[PDB]
Amino acid sequence: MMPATLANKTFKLNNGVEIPAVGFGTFAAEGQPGQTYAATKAALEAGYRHLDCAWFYQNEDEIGNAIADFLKENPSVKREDLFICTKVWNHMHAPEDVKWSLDNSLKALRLDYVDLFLVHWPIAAERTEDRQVKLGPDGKYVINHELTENPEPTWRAMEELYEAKKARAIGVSNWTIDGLKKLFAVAKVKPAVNQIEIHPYLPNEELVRFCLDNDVLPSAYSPLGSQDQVPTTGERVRDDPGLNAVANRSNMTLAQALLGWGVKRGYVVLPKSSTPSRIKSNIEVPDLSEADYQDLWKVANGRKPTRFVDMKDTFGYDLWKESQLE
Ligand SMILES: NC(=O)c1ccc[n+]([C@@H]2O[C@H](COP(=O)([O-])OP(=O)(O)OC[C@H]3O[C@@H](n4cnc5c(N)ncnc54)[C@H](OP(=O)(O)O)[C@@H]3O)[C@@H](O)[C@H]2O)c1
Repeated sequence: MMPATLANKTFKLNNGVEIPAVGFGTFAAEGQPGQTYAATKAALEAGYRHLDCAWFYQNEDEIGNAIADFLKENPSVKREDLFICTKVWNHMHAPEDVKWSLDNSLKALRLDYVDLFLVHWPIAAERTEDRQVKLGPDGKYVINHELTENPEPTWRAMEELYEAKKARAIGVSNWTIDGLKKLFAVAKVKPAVNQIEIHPYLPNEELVRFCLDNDVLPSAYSPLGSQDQVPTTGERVRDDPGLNAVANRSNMTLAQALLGWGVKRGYVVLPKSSTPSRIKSNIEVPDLSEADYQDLWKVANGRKPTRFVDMKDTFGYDLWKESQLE
Protein backbone atom coordinates (compact mmCIF):
# COMPACT_ATOMS: atom_id res chain seq x y z
CA MET A 1 0.00 0.00 0.00
CA MET A 2 1.13 3.55 -0.78
CA PRO A 3 -0.31 6.05 1.74
CA ALA A 4 0.86 8.87 -0.56
CA THR A 5 -0.79 7.26 -3.61
CA LEU A 6 -2.32 9.59 -6.15
CA ALA A 7 -5.30 7.23 -6.27
CA ASN A 8 -6.82 9.83 -3.93
CA LYS A 9 -6.39 12.58 -6.54
CA THR A 10 -9.17 14.00 -8.70
CA PHE A 11 -9.33 16.47 -11.56
CA LYS A 12 -12.16 18.98 -12.04
CA LEU A 13 -13.92 18.79 -15.42
CA ASN A 14 -15.05 21.99 -17.12
CA ASN A 15 -18.57 21.39 -15.71
CA GLY A 16 -17.38 20.99 -12.12
CA VAL A 17 -17.61 17.19 -11.96
CA GLU A 18 -14.65 15.53 -10.24
CA ILE A 19 -12.98 12.57 -11.95
CA PRO A 20 -10.51 10.29 -10.13
CA ALA A 21 -7.07 10.62 -11.65
CA VAL A 22 -6.64 6.81 -11.85
CA GLY A 23 -9.31 4.65 -13.42
CA PHE A 24 -9.48 0.90 -14.02
CA GLY A 25 -9.65 -0.22 -17.66
CA THR A 26 -12.16 -3.07 -17.98
CA PHE A 27 -11.46 -4.20 -21.57
CA ALA A 28 -11.29 -8.01 -21.74
CA ALA A 29 -11.00 -8.60 -25.50
CA GLU A 30 -10.32 -12.28 -24.68
CA GLY A 31 -12.92 -13.75 -22.33
CA GLN A 32 -13.66 -15.47 -20.25
CA PRO A 33 -17.12 -15.61 -18.73
CA GLY A 34 -16.49 -14.28 -15.21
CA GLN A 35 -13.08 -12.67 -15.73
CA THR A 36 -14.41 -9.11 -15.96
CA TYR A 37 -16.37 -9.64 -12.74
CA ALA A 38 -13.32 -10.84 -10.83
CA ALA A 39 -11.07 -8.09 -12.18
CA THR A 40 -13.58 -5.31 -11.53
CA LYS A 41 -14.25 -6.67 -8.07
CA ALA A 42 -10.50 -6.73 -7.43
CA ALA A 43 -10.13 -3.13 -8.61
CA LEU A 44 -12.94 -1.89 -6.36
CA GLU A 45 -11.49 -3.68 -3.35
CA ALA A 46 -8.03 -2.31 -4.14
CA GLY A 47 -9.30 1.28 -3.90
CA TYR A 48 -10.20 2.13 -7.47
CA ARG A 49 -13.18 4.48 -7.62
CA HIS A 50 -13.11 5.06 -11.40
CA LEU A 51 -14.18 2.33 -13.81
CA ASP A 52 -13.79 2.73 -17.57
CA CYS A 53 -16.18 0.63 -19.68
CA ALA A 54 -17.61 0.39 -23.17
CA TRP A 55 -20.49 -1.19 -25.01
CA PHE A 56 -17.89 -2.55 -27.45
CA TYR A 57 -16.37 -4.99 -24.98
CA GLN A 58 -19.75 -6.63 -24.28
CA ASN A 59 -18.92 -7.18 -20.59
CA GLU A 60 -20.83 -4.39 -18.85
CA ASP A 61 -23.14 -7.00 -17.36
CA GLU A 62 -20.27 -8.52 -15.39
CA ILE A 63 -19.19 -5.04 -14.33
CA GLY A 64 -22.72 -4.29 -13.09
CA ASN A 65 -22.73 -7.35 -10.85
CA ALA A 66 -19.24 -6.48 -9.57
CA ILE A 67 -20.34 -2.96 -8.59
CA ALA A 68 -23.56 -4.26 -7.04
CA ASP A 69 -21.79 -7.01 -5.11
CA PHE A 70 -19.06 -4.61 -3.92
CA LEU A 71 -21.66 -2.12 -2.71
CA LYS A 72 -23.69 -4.83 -0.95
CA GLU A 73 -20.53 -6.07 0.80
CA ASN A 74 -19.39 -2.56 1.82
CA PRO A 75 -22.35 -0.54 3.15
CA SER A 76 -20.06 2.43 3.90
CA VAL A 77 -19.49 2.98 0.15
CA LYS A 78 -22.23 4.55 -1.99
CA ARG A 79 -22.73 4.31 -5.75
CA GLU A 80 -22.17 8.07 -5.70
CA ASP A 81 -18.59 7.38 -4.56
CA LEU A 82 -17.86 5.63 -7.87
CA PHE A 83 -17.04 7.28 -11.19
CA ILE A 84 -18.45 5.12 -14.02
CA CYS A 85 -17.64 5.82 -17.66
CA THR A 86 -19.04 4.07 -20.73
CA LYS A 87 -19.03 4.67 -24.48
CA VAL A 88 -21.16 4.28 -27.62
CA TRP A 89 -19.65 2.39 -30.56
CA ASN A 90 -19.31 3.47 -34.20
CA HIS A 91 -22.41 1.72 -35.63
CA MET A 92 -24.64 3.63 -33.15
CA HIS A 93 -23.93 7.32 -33.95
CA ALA A 94 -27.48 7.94 -35.16
CA PRO A 95 -29.19 10.06 -32.46
CA GLU A 96 -31.75 7.49 -31.44
CA ASP A 97 -29.04 4.79 -31.40
CA VAL A 98 -26.87 6.91 -29.10
CA LYS A 99 -29.69 7.05 -26.55
CA TRP A 100 -30.44 3.35 -27.02
CA SER A 101 -26.77 2.51 -26.38
CA LEU A 102 -26.61 4.40 -23.09
CA ASP A 103 -29.95 2.91 -22.03
CA ASN A 104 -28.56 -0.56 -22.81
CA SER A 105 -25.29 0.13 -20.96
CA LEU A 106 -27.22 1.55 -17.98
CA LYS A 107 -29.29 -1.64 -17.88
CA ALA A 108 -26.28 -3.98 -17.92
CA LEU A 109 -24.35 -1.92 -15.36
CA ARG A 110 -27.45 -1.86 -13.14
CA LEU A 111 -27.14 1.92 -12.82
CA ASP A 112 -29.50 4.88 -13.19
CA TYR A 113 -26.82 7.16 -14.64
CA VAL A 114 -23.17 7.12 -15.63
CA ASP A 115 -20.61 9.65 -14.57
CA LEU A 116 -19.06 9.97 -18.03
CA PHE A 117 -20.42 9.09 -21.49
CA LEU A 118 -18.07 9.11 -24.50
CA VAL A 119 -18.38 8.81 -28.25
CA HIS A 120 -15.88 6.02 -28.70
CA TRP A 121 -14.53 7.02 -32.16
CA PRO A 122 -15.20 10.02 -34.45
CA ILE A 123 -16.36 7.46 -37.03
CA ALA A 124 -20.00 6.68 -37.83
CA ALA A 125 -20.75 3.28 -39.41
CA GLU A 126 -23.91 1.48 -40.52
CA ARG A 127 -25.69 -1.01 -38.29
CA THR A 128 -27.75 -4.16 -38.79
CA GLU A 129 -31.40 -4.50 -37.87
CA ASP A 130 -30.31 -6.14 -34.60
CA ARG A 131 -27.91 -3.33 -33.69
CA GLN A 132 -24.62 -5.02 -34.65
CA VAL A 133 -21.83 -3.68 -36.86
CA LYS A 134 -22.82 -4.09 -40.51
CA LEU A 135 -19.99 -5.52 -42.62
CA GLY A 136 -19.47 -4.52 -46.23
CA PRO A 137 -18.44 -6.79 -49.09
CA ASP A 138 -14.74 -6.49 -48.11
CA GLY A 139 -15.64 -7.38 -44.53
CA LYS A 140 -15.01 -3.86 -43.19
CA TYR A 141 -17.24 -1.31 -41.51
CA VAL A 142 -19.65 0.46 -43.87
CA ILE A 143 -18.92 4.14 -43.28
CA ASN A 144 -21.70 6.74 -43.06
CA HIS A 145 -19.81 9.68 -44.47
CA GLU A 146 -22.50 12.28 -43.73
CA LEU A 147 -22.60 11.43 -40.02
CA THR A 148 -18.80 11.03 -39.87
CA GLU A 149 -17.99 14.41 -41.40
CA ASN A 150 -20.84 16.25 -39.65
CA PRO A 151 -21.17 14.66 -36.21
CA GLU A 152 -23.52 17.37 -34.91
CA PRO A 153 -26.59 15.08 -34.75
CA THR A 154 -24.57 12.56 -32.73
CA TRP A 155 -23.34 15.24 -30.33
CA ARG A 156 -26.83 16.75 -29.89
CA ALA A 157 -27.90 13.31 -28.73
CA MET A 158 -25.11 13.26 -26.14
CA GLU A 159 -26.12 16.78 -25.08
CA GLU A 160 -29.71 15.65 -24.54
CA LEU A 161 -28.62 12.65 -22.49
CA TYR A 162 -26.50 15.02 -20.38
CA GLU A 163 -29.40 17.39 -19.83
CA ALA A 164 -31.57 14.35 -18.99
CA LYS A 165 -29.02 13.67 -16.19
CA LYS A 166 -28.32 10.22 -17.58
CA ALA A 167 -24.68 11.28 -17.93
CA ARG A 168 -23.05 13.67 -15.47
CA ALA A 169 -20.55 14.65 -18.18
CA ILE A 170 -20.17 13.95 -21.89
CA GLY A 171 -16.92 13.54 -23.83
CA VAL A 172 -15.09 12.03 -26.81
CA SER A 173 -12.44 9.38 -27.49
CA ASN A 174 -9.78 9.34 -30.25
CA TRP A 175 -10.78 12.86 -31.34
CA THR A 176 -8.15 14.88 -33.20
CA ILE A 177 -7.26 18.55 -32.81
CA ASP A 178 -9.14 19.47 -35.97
CA GLY A 179 -11.99 17.22 -34.88
CA LEU A 180 -12.23 19.13 -31.61
CA LYS A 181 -12.21 22.45 -33.45
CA LYS A 182 -15.10 21.27 -35.61
CA LEU A 183 -17.02 20.03 -32.58
CA PHE A 184 -16.49 23.23 -30.58
CA ALA A 185 -18.21 25.14 -33.38
CA VAL A 186 -21.42 23.09 -33.31
CA ALA A 187 -21.41 22.14 -29.61
CA LYS A 188 -23.60 23.71 -26.94
CA VAL A 189 -21.93 21.56 -24.26
CA LYS A 190 -18.17 21.40 -24.78
CA PRO A 191 -16.79 17.85 -24.43
CA ALA A 192 -15.36 17.44 -20.96
CA VAL A 193 -12.90 14.66 -21.79
CA ASN A 194 -10.97 13.37 -24.80
CA GLN A 195 -9.88 9.82 -24.06
CA ILE A 196 -6.86 9.02 -26.27
CA GLU A 197 -3.81 6.77 -26.40
CA ILE A 198 -1.06 8.36 -24.27
CA HIS A 199 2.22 6.78 -23.02
CA PRO A 200 6.01 7.32 -23.41
CA TYR A 201 6.03 5.75 -26.87
CA LEU A 202 3.13 8.01 -27.92
CA PRO A 203 3.38 11.20 -25.83
CA ASN A 204 0.65 12.84 -27.92
CA GLU A 205 1.91 16.15 -26.56
CA GLU A 206 0.45 18.51 -29.16
CA LEU A 207 -3.05 17.07 -28.65
CA VAL A 208 -2.61 16.89 -24.87
CA ARG A 209 -1.56 20.55 -24.88
CA PHE A 210 -4.43 21.60 -27.11
CA CYS A 211 -6.96 19.87 -24.86
CA LEU A 212 -5.57 21.38 -21.64
CA ASP A 213 -5.48 24.83 -23.30
CA ASN A 214 -9.14 24.34 -24.21
CA ASP A 215 -10.82 23.06 -21.05
CA VAL A 216 -10.97 19.47 -22.34
CA LEU A 217 -9.27 17.04 -19.97
CA PRO A 218 -7.37 14.16 -21.65
CA SER A 219 -7.53 10.65 -20.29
CA ALA A 220 -5.00 8.07 -21.32
CA TYR A 221 -5.91 4.65 -22.48
CA SER A 222 -3.00 2.24 -22.87
CA PRO A 223 -0.99 4.35 -20.35
CA LEU A 224 1.43 1.44 -19.89
CA GLY A 225 1.82 1.11 -23.66
CA SER A 226 0.58 -2.29 -24.45
CA GLN A 227 2.70 -5.43 -24.30
CA ASP A 228 1.81 -5.35 -28.01
CA GLN A 229 5.50 -5.14 -28.99
CA VAL A 230 6.34 -2.31 -31.49
CA PRO A 231 5.75 -3.85 -34.94
CA THR A 232 8.53 -2.23 -37.01
CA THR A 233 11.20 -2.77 -34.35
CA GLY A 234 10.05 -5.61 -32.05
CA GLU A 235 10.59 -3.74 -28.77
CA ARG A 236 8.24 -3.54 -25.80
CA VAL A 237 7.55 -0.41 -23.79
CA ARG A 238 7.99 -2.42 -20.60
CA ASP A 239 11.41 -3.64 -21.79
CA ASP A 240 12.70 -0.12 -22.42
CA PRO A 241 15.98 0.29 -20.48
CA GLY A 242 15.61 4.04 -19.94
CA LEU A 243 12.11 3.60 -18.51
CA ASN A 244 13.23 0.70 -16.34
CA ALA A 245 16.23 2.67 -15.03
CA VAL A 246 14.03 5.44 -13.60
CA ALA A 247 11.75 2.87 -11.94
CA ASN A 248 14.60 0.80 -10.51
CA ARG A 249 16.54 3.75 -9.13
CA SER A 250 13.41 4.78 -7.16
CA ASN A 251 12.20 1.39 -5.88
CA MET A 252 8.91 1.54 -7.84
CA THR A 253 7.53 -0.66 -10.60
CA LEU A 254 7.82 0.28 -14.27
CA ALA A 255 4.02 0.55 -14.49
CA GLN A 256 3.86 2.86 -11.47
CA ALA A 257 6.49 5.13 -13.01
CA LEU A 258 4.51 5.27 -16.28
CA LEU A 259 1.24 5.96 -14.48
CA GLY A 260 2.92 8.60 -12.29
CA TRP A 261 4.32 10.25 -15.40
CA GLY A 262 0.85 10.56 -16.90
CA VAL A 263 -0.86 12.05 -13.87
CA LYS A 264 2.06 14.43 -13.43
CA ARG A 265 1.51 15.72 -16.97
CA GLY A 266 -2.03 16.54 -15.73
CA TYR A 267 -4.41 13.86 -17.15
CA VAL A 268 -6.29 10.72 -16.18
CA VAL A 269 -4.67 7.33 -16.63
CA LEU A 270 -6.60 4.12 -17.25
CA PRO A 271 -4.40 1.08 -16.63
CA LYS A 272 -5.98 -2.27 -17.50
CA SER A 273 -5.16 -5.66 -16.02
CA SER A 274 -6.80 -9.04 -15.44
CA THR A 275 -4.17 -10.12 -12.93
CA PRO A 276 -4.97 -9.39 -9.24
CA SER A 277 -1.33 -8.65 -8.38
CA ARG A 278 -1.23 -6.05 -11.15
CA ILE A 279 -4.65 -4.59 -10.39
CA LYS A 280 -3.50 -3.99 -6.78
CA SER A 281 -0.07 -2.66 -7.75
CA ASN A 282 -1.32 -0.19 -10.38
CA ILE A 283 -3.49 1.71 -7.87
CA GLU A 284 -0.27 2.74 -6.07
CA VAL A 285 0.64 5.74 -8.24
CA PRO A 286 3.62 7.74 -6.93
CA ASP A 287 4.10 11.50 -7.03
CA LEU A 288 7.24 11.52 -9.16
CA SER A 289 10.34 13.49 -8.31
CA GLU A 290 11.51 16.13 -10.78
CA ALA A 291 14.49 14.00 -11.88
CA ASP A 292 12.35 10.90 -12.49
CA TYR A 293 9.75 12.91 -14.39
CA GLN A 294 12.36 14.56 -16.62
CA ASP A 295 14.24 11.33 -17.34
CA LEU A 296 11.05 9.57 -18.45
CA TRP A 297 10.45 12.52 -20.74
CA LYS A 298 13.97 12.00 -22.12
CA VAL A 299 12.98 8.49 -23.19
CA ALA A 300 9.78 9.73 -24.77
CA ASN A 301 11.57 12.58 -26.56
CA GLY A 302 14.42 10.40 -27.82
CA ARG A 303 12.36 8.31 -30.23
CA LYS A 304 9.84 8.28 -33.09
CA PRO A 305 6.20 7.98 -31.90
CA THR A 306 4.50 4.61 -32.28
CA ARG A 307 0.69 4.32 -32.11
CA PHE A 308 -0.37 0.86 -30.92
CA VAL A 309 -4.16 1.29 -31.40
CA ASP A 310 -5.09 1.90 -35.04
CA MET A 311 -8.19 0.05 -36.29
CA LYS A 312 -7.72 1.25 -39.90
CA ASP A 313 -7.93 -2.25 -41.29
CA THR A 314 -11.10 -3.13 -39.39
CA PHE A 315 -12.93 0.12 -40.03
CA GLY A 316 -11.95 0.59 -43.64
CA TYR A 317 -11.36 4.20 -42.57
CA ASP A 318 -8.02 5.93 -41.88
CA LEU A 319 -8.42 8.50 -39.09
CA TRP A 320 -4.78 9.34 -38.44
CA LYS A 321 -3.36 9.00 -42.02
CA GLU A 322 -0.03 7.52 -40.89
CA SER A 323 2.29 5.62 -43.23
CA GLN A 324 5.64 3.84 -43.33
CA LEU A 325 7.32 6.77 -45.13
CA GLU A 326 6.41 10.46 -45.18
N1 LIG B 1 -10.43 3.63 -28.02
C1 LIG B 1 -10.55 3.69 -26.56
O1 LIG B 1 -11.23 4.52 -25.97
C2 LIG B 1 -9.72 2.68 -25.75
C3 LIG B 1 -8.82 1.88 -26.39
C4 LIG B 1 -8.07 1.01 -25.68
C5 LIG B 1 -8.21 0.93 -24.30
N2 LIG B 1 -9.09 1.73 -23.64
C6 LIG B 1 -9.25 1.65 -22.19
O2 LIG B 1 -7.87 1.75 -21.32
C7 LIG B 1 -7.48 0.56 -20.90
C8 LIG B 1 -5.95 0.35 -21.25
O3 LIG B 1 -5.73 -0.25 -22.50
P1 LIG B 1 -4.52 -1.35 -22.79
O4 LIG B 1 -4.76 -2.66 -22.10
O5 LIG B 1 -4.45 -1.59 -24.26
O6 LIG B 1 -3.04 -0.80 -22.29
P2 LIG B 1 -2.43 -0.67 -20.74
O7 LIG B 1 -3.39 -0.18 -19.70
O8 LIG B 1 -1.34 0.35 -20.91
O9 LIG B 1 -1.84 -2.12 -20.19
C9 LIG B 1 -1.88 -3.22 -21.04
C10 LIG B 1 -1.23 -4.49 -20.41
O10 LIG B 1 -0.28 -4.21 -19.58
C11 LIG B 1 -0.26 -5.43 -18.52
N3 LIG B 1 -0.07 -4.82 -17.20
C12 LIG B 1 -0.93 -4.12 -16.45
N4 LIG B 1 -0.35 -3.75 -15.33
C13 LIG B 1 0.91 -4.20 -15.36
C14 LIG B 1 1.92 -4.07 -14.44
N5 LIG B 1 2.07 -3.48 -13.12
N6 LIG B 1 3.10 -4.62 -14.69
C15 LIG B 1 3.29 -5.29 -15.86
N7 LIG B 1 2.29 -5.40 -16.78
C16 LIG B 1 1.09 -4.86 -16.52
C17 LIG B 1 -1.43 -6.04 -18.47
O11 LIG B 1 -1.53 -7.53 -18.77
P3 LIG B 1 -2.59 -8.52 -17.92
O12 LIG B 1 -3.98 -8.15 -18.31
O13 LIG B 1 -2.37 -9.98 -18.24
O14 LIG B 1 -2.42 -8.35 -16.43
C18 LIG B 1 -2.24 -5.25 -19.53
O15 LIG B 1 -2.90 -6.15 -20.30
C19 LIG B 1 -8.52 -0.39 -21.55
O16 LIG B 1 -8.92 -1.36 -20.68
C20 LIG B 1 -9.77 0.48 -21.86
O17 LIG B 1 -10.74 0.59 -20.71
C21 LIG B 1 -9.85 2.60 -24.37
